[PDB]
Amino acid sequence: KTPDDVFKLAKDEKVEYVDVRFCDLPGIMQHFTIPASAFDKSVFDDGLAFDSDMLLLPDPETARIDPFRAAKTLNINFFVHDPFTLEPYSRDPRNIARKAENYLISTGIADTAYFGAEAEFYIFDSVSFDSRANGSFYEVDAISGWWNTGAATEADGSPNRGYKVRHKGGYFPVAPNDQYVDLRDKMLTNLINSGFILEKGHHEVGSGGQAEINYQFNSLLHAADDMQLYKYIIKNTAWQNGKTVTFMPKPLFGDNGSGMHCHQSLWKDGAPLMYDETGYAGLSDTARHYIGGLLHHAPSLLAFTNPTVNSYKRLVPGYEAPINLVYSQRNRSACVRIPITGSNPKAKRLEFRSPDSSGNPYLAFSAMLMAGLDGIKNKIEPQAPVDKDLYELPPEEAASIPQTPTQLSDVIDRLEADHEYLTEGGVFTNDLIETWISFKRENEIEPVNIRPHPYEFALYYDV
Amino acid sequence: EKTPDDVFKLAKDEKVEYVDVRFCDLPGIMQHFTIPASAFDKSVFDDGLAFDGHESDMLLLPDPETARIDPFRAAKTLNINFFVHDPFTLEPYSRDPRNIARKAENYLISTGIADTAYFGAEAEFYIFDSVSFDSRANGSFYEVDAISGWWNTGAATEADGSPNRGYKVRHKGGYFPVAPNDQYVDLRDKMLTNLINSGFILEKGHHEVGSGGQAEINYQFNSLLHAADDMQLYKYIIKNTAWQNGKTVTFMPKPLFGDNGSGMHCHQSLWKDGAPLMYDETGYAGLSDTARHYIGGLLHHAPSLLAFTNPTVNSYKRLVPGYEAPINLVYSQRNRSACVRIPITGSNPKAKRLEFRSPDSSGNPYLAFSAMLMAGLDGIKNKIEPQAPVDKDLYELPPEEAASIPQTPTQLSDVIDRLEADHEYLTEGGVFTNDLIETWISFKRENEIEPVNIRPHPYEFALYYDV
Amino acid sequence: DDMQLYKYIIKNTAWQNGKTVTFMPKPLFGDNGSGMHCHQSLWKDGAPLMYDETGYAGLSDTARHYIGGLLHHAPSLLAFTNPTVNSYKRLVPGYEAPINLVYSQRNRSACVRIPITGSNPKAKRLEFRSPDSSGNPYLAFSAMLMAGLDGIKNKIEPQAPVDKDLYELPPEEAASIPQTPTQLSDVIDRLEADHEYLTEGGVFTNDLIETWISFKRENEIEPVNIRPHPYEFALYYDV
Amino acid sequence: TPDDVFKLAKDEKVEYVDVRFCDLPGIMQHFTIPASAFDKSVFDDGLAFDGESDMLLLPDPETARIDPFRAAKTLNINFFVHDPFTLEPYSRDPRNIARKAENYLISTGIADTAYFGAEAEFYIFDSVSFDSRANGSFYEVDAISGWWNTGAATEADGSPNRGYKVRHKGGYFPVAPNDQYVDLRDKMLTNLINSGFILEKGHHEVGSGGQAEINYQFNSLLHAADDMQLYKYIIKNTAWQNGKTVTFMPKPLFGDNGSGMHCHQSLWKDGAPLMYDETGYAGLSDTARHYIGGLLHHAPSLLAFTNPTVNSYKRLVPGYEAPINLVYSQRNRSACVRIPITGSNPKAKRLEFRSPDSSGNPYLAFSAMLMAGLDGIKNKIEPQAPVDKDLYELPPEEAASIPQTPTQLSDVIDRLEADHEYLTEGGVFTNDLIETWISFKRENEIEPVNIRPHPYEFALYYDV
Ligand SMILES: O=c1nc2c(n3ccnc13)=Cc1c(-c3ccccc3)cccc1-2
Ligand SMILES: O=c1nc2c(n3ccnc13)=Cc1c(-c3ccccc3)cccc1-2
Ligand SMILES: O=c1nc2c(n3ccnc13)=Cc1c(-c3ccccc3)cccc1-2
Ligand SMILES: O=c1nc2c(n3ccnc13)=Cc1c(-c3ccccc3)cccc1-2
Repeated sequence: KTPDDVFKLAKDEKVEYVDVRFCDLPGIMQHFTIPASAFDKSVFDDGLAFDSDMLLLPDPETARIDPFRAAKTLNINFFVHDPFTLEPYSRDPRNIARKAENYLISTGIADTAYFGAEAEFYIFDSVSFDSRANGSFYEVDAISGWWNTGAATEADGSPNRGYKVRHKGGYFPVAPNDQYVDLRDKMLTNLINSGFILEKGHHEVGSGGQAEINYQFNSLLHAADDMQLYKYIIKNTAWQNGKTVTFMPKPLFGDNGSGMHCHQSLWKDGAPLMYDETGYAGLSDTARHYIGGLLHHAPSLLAFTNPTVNSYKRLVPGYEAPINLVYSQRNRSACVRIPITGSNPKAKRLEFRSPDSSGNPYLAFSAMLMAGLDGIKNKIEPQAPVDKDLYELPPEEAASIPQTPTQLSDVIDRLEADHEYLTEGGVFTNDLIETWISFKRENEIEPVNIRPHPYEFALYYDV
Repeated sequence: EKTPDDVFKLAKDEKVEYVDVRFCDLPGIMQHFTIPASAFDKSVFDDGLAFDGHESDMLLLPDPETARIDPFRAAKTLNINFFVHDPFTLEPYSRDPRNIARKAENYLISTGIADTAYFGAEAEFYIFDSVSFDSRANGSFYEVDAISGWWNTGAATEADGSPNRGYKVRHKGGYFPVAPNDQYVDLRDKMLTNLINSGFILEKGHHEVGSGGQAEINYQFNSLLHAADDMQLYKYIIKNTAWQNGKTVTFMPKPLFGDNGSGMHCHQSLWKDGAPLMYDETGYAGLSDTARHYIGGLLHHAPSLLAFTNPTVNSYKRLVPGYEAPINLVYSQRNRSACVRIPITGSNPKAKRLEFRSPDSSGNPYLAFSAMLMAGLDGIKNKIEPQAPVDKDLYELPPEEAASIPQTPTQLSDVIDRLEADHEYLTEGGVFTNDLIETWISFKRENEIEPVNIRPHPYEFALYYDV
Repeated sequence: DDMQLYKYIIKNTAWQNGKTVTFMPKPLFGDNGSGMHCHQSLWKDGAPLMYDETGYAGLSDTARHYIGGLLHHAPSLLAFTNPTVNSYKRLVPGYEAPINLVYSQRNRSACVRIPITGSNPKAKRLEFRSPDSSGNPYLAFSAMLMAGLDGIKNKIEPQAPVDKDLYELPPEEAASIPQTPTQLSDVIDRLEADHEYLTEGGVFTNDLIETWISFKRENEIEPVNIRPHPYEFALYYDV
Repeated sequence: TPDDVFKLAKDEKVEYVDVRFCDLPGIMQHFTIPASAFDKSVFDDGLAFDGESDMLLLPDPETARIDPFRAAKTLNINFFVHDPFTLEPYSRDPRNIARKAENYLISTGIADTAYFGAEAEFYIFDSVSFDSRANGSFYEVDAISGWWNTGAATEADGSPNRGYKVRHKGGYFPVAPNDQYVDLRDKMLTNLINSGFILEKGHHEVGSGGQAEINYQFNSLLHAADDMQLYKYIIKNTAWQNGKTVTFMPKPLFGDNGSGMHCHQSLWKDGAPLMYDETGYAGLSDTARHYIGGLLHHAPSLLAFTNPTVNSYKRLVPGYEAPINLVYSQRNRSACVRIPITGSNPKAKRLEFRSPDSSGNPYLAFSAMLMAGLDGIKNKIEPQAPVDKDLYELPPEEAASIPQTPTQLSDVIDRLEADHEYLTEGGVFTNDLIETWISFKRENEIEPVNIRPHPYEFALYYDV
């Protein structure tokens, strides 16, 4: 969306520093700042050096004004390139994504992939945690937390006023029960100001400590950029107002997980490919195959989709979790749900409900698109839909319903075995997958695995 | 009433940035989500909004009447109450309290007895500074406190370190003393302002009254459904006025032991082709043939009716045999211990109504109001005659001459059984479904009656540890 | 007398070693209750009256009728047996507590369970499992025996014994088993209704029983009822 | 002999007798009866109780011990659970399972006695506290001697920090004052010798910082298991009585030693050892070889009984080289099975299974091991080549062919759920018992730990 446009923004707004941003492999953004003067034409054509060593080239589409910086700052995202060969670095997620958009163009099946994500998050007043030789602990807190019901007085001394208990009847009570109304307002304002579009099905929902704002869809790469931006604005708006946000799958035990339902659809020559009045749920064979690709590769898809150890405290056989490998229109417990849109072809999409916000959105959306394209290119048929509720059906008839693996170590094992569908088009390279597998095993899987669980003592000190 | 167009005017004049989509849960706690102002166009009134809570997905349709500017949100927010429909069939959801009241108001018309049922409810509440409580395996506790609480006469300093300045104790004489005994004057006025600015009408028999921690403000009547809408708004505004002044409110039936209960009195009337039915000098008190038959209906149905008018386990710490609590099934002109009570309307035709004295605010105003009107109508159908009025005292009149004055049931688990055993007048017209009531019977049993029943009371320790 | 003694000795041994004991039927929520399992037999001329091999579970025709008397008068018998408000926090439908008005040799869930004693005529007895130590052992034993006798005199035949599992037996097939009342106020109302098996022979007097009722109502039932439960705040402060 | 015990009860002026018996996962249960009530009729008729409904309890005279901790003079005896009507050993009493194993061992004519000796490590702390709430979870153990306390200004009781704490380079078993628990361990050893444990040549009290171990003489399978139970009871209580608190949990300390139970085994017939053969390896007959063959073959499921806790697998990890390598050796501490150097003496010859931990039920652990051992003989299962070189330092493609034990309790439970015939042979283990054990572990241990966030997850992921 034109270098010259970004230069207009720089002037109208009177920008004085530019925040160069880029994405580390496990998916936390990185930044440094240059003065506005040092940002010009030559930045877009040549790039910027930085440190091993990297050449950074900017994406004109991702330019945003920073609501939080005291100086007037414009943030832009960049693709990492190798300074010698000038060629897109292999393990830059923004590139893994860009190659995925381009692969989709070469197949000639469709030209654009539209992603839309619904990312939930927790708001807390404080968190502390710590692992030692002889002990370990964590504790999150918040004023409105139902476990603070018999509190003498609050954190800051002020009297305990009640209105905390997660009650019965609904999930989204009005104030004073809704104790973070004004915070979510600020967030939504900051999102609307930072150019997020909010139309029909888009809203701010708030269930006590947990909240969700959804915005309009976007093209795969830019959907992911939006997703990193959303997180950034949500986190910092809480930060700037004395709170602390976490997107982690399962911070509260015996309460709700924080999911990310991803809506995907394919378009070509300016028309939707997912609609067909005649087929089930109004789904065309292209869509049905795509779903079949997702359900076939789910076991290895979850490696990027739900890539933390914490992820599998949410995806656990119990809560009616999106772990059942079928598609549906009803079932919440099914992996792929289809949103009831109607006779409108433009809205017809499919919602993959397993993912969580803990992943790298660039690799996640890509991994999904790759799995779906595999479904299309191999005409895979998904096992028939399941519309009547799953909790009420014979134990044997419902034993034909396969499950997602329930551990990080497993999905990582599975990614290791079958990852062929990801190597297509030079998107995920066999190198990068080795790295993703090693990275998780060495830095997550096993360092968690060697540390005794607090609850283990409950069970076993007495033995 | 006001059309959709006025709502897009209000929003625009006020410079609303967000619109609050409110709908009611089954027990009667408002639910909401927020959408930007720009996303609130005319298609909202025609096509509706989607969201998801057997049911899964749901279509929500706005009520142009209930649009109000939130005084409390920092962002400029307009609130509108919605009806729940079937996304596919456009059919009202049989379990949506506002729908239920809608059905009630239509049914009334489908009988031709009248066209409009009016309600207006004086609802009482408590203001506290603090509340804490908690249930564990090896014990329980609760404690409300407030600065003006009489149990705090001996305090050395107040909570904020400030000296104790007296003027607390509940006295003998009257219930509504002036400052400084009335410590909650500025807060109550603030509440009043907020209700006035949020559009409530205060006129004749309408007042703000302050009895210690307990307080009450009564506002103008409204048609059954919109009366209940008003009822919600009223709680919201009190609650949130308190909250933003660092206090805490509660509408529960009995927060304090050995002290007053919080009670919601519902005045009913009926109207047709612009005129009131209830009036007629030639009969008792001013009551017409229909008015009396109505009253009969309330009285014959009370044991099941209470299941909606007096829902909570806490509802029956107010309604106790002794306190002169409205448990007696007769109508009256003088008795505060009587279920129905005809107010001194000074025989002008329009003001003739009847006040039900039993229900508390701890309910679902939609269902309550609806089920009340349902009882009153069945009473009109079978021309049901209510036992003779009682104008002489109940506290003092021969013990075996007034023995056959019947009593409402005094437990929750009791009244629910009456409901599970007789619910026809409610299902008449499909106003209440049988499916709805079955769940509300089950609610209630699982979620209220049973978990209370299985927890030891602290006082059981006073009684029994030593045994 | 032994029972009062036991209690006293238990309480005081603890008290003397810096602790504190309680026989209240349910002191901990979501944990076990303290019950009193009562074994009964009748004897004549130094020889037991309860044994018979050709009858069910080794019972005599005396023993069976006796049982019928307990189960028919249980709704009233509990007013002495389980005479406190706190008793019904133990005898609530849920924990599968001994509430089902049937007799067994298997069930932990029935009021009367016959102790497996095999072929010894002396050792055959009946264990009435509902009572708690919160009552008066004098009045409680008394009323058990009194109800047991009205069963022999009138020859009450108790419905079929159930060895089969009370936790899993078809929802409408076992919907034909009477429960005890689940509230003190109930068993009191039901003692006021029928208490004839008690005043037979002038053992319990109509007066005594009338005091007991007024004692339980005005000193226990009513003062608990008018006092708000902490869990009510958990339920309703928000309304 | 029954009569020994009555004279024991008499001589020691015993006033109470402790009726003991083993629950399913492995903690002993008890009720006390007066000494007056304990007579000839106990050993003949039995004793009645309930846990299913009513059960009969029959005493094992061998297990009779004076209780050194109870102030009232008390005698502890273990019992076997029987059905009151049929007089049938109960299908589920671990002590019966051990008994029944010992008999099946005779029924095959393979050997008549199965000898088990156990070296069970333990930890001594001054305090433990923990809990798991909705918004939080924690644990902490502490010991004044602990190397994390080097910088403490004062101790718990206020007296000054005197040093001599930190795990130091070169030595695992230092002398005092580094050995801060010398007088406690002594009391422990005294209490065992007093309680009828036998200590001889290879038997010794060792003490590694806060971890400690005391071996005692072998016994026949059932009694070995009884001893193990007893050994735990005395260790635990000896500390308890001295204001300390002990744990047999496999892995209480992150970044430190795990506690293991090494299980020495051998078989005998007609009073002749079956394990020796001067024709190698390590002087091992084919009986001994096939036994090992079975151990190593069934190890993937055997661990659901030898290492049956979620904690067990924080010790058994591909880390410090914990005994997870499916080979037998003479050198590697990282081998599952190892043969102790006995040299020429044919009676000392045995095989040491090194994976097990004391978080177990020894009756089941020991039975499961022997059952696996016999299937090894009956099927002449041949175990893969004995590794005598280093496991941590060898060509990666020649060490890739070395199989590993499963790394997680969830797995071994499943592996047990797949093949477990070798256990059900002769009716030692019933399919009924094994099933309960699976449901038990899955629903009570595997599933509850799983759904509870780990504190280090907040370290990794709060910032995601
Ligand atoms: O006009 C459009 N309308 C829609 C759209 N789209 C992509 C390109 N042009 C359009 C995409 C779209 C979705 C959608 C599709 C996939 C993922 C998320 C949202 C839902 C409702 C309506 C639309
Ligand atoms: O002019 C009126 N004046 C009154 C009225 N009403 C309904 C329609 N028009 C009127 C209704 C009304 C009540 C009333 C009726 C029912 C419930 C509560 C108040 C009391 C006093 C005065 C009025
Ligand atoms: O030898 C006797 N053995 C018993 C007995 N009894 C009464 C008079 N003589 C005897 C009474 C008795 C009971 C028993 C009977 C009723 C209530 C409680 C215990 C239980 C077991 C054994 C006996
Ligand atoms: O004389 C013996 N010497 C020994 C023995 N044993 C059992 C029966 N008789 C003997 C068993 C034994 C072991 C041994 C065997 C298995 C497990 C632990 C120790 C070690 C050294 C010496 C012996």
